Parts: sequence; structure tokens; C-alpha cells
Amino acid sequence: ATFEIVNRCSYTVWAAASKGDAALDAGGRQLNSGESWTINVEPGTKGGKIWARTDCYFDDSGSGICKTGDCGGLLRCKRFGRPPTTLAEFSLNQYGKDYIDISNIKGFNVPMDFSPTTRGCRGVRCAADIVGQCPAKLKAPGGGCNDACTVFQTSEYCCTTGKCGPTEYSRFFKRLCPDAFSYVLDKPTTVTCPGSSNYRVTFCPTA
Repeated sequence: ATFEIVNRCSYTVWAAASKGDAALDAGGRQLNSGESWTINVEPGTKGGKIWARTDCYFDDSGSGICKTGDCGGLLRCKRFGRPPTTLAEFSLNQYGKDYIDISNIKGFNVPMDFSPTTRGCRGVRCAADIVGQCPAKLKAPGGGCNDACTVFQTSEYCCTTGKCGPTEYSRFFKRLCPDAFSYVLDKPTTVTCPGSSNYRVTFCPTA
């Protein structure tokens, strides 16, 4: 499957793509404002994620640090990134269907649109100013708006027992971005697409 990753933000982001135990394609790349990065993702990929990282510094060898979404200090992410990270999530070719969603379960750093470039389903978007509106206790100093599980590490926010409800914090994310997951047991906002669809992830879609 083809993913076009487009940075419409006025600032540079370092895109990342991983399935948790391996990079997807090159795994990461700098995207200046306006740049597009096309990656190929193996059919059948389960649990892939794409996110943006902000305020990164890397050396010759691709080692460094980012203020949001750092994946163990690598340019080319092999693992998932450190919150806060708005997440484009996808599982491809699952019994003939693709499943895509946007998630705020790991917080929010960059607004995002996640849309098919082929026929048969709709896209999803979280483009509200979540960082500007972020509750004081969830603000990340590096930038971004943390989720409550990351901040407070309770069974209720992290849904560790498999039973949990919405919270004042999850409702904040949900109020600004109804089409994104706001906590683990949120009513699913997953979109079902035809198997082997292609996609575009746009950072700052309303920029």
C-alpha cells in the first residue's frame, strides 16, 4: 500500500512510520513545509502508526532527540514514539478490509488528516487547536498536549483493568476532535476501507 505523507505545517516535522517492532519503509524522514514523502507499506501490516515529531536535532548517523514523538533518538524509527503524538493508525488487509483511525490516546502534538486516496471510504481528521486549549496539567513543556494516562499513570486513565470510563481529560480531546479516539474504550471511530487502499496523511491540513 502507498502512503503519501504531506507536511502542510509552516514548520519542519520529522515524519515517522513504524509497526512497533520494525520501521515501515525508511521509518522516518525530515519534511520541510510543503514536502511530501511517499512510503510503501507491506500488505497485511497490522498495527502500523504514522506520526509527526517536532523540534528534532539529528547528527550525521541519524541519532538525536525530538521534543515530541522521539523514537529512542533515531531519525529512522523502529519503535513507537514518546507521547504526546497524534497518531494515524492502520491495519491493512484484515479479512479483506483496511481499518484506519486517528487516535489521541497518546496525546496530541500536530493536527492531522488521514484520508484514502482511492475509492470506497471517508477520511478522518483531528485539526483543532488542542495544544492551545490544552488543560494546564496535560501541557507538555516540549510542546503538545499529553494524554492523562501518560501524565498520571492511573488504572482509570490507562484502562489497565479493561474497565474504565471517559474522564474530564478524555472528554477534552473528544470535544475538540470527535472523530479521534480519546481513551482506550472510546466508542470506535475506526473507518473501514476496501482492502489494499492507498492513503494520504497530511499534517496541519487546515494550514
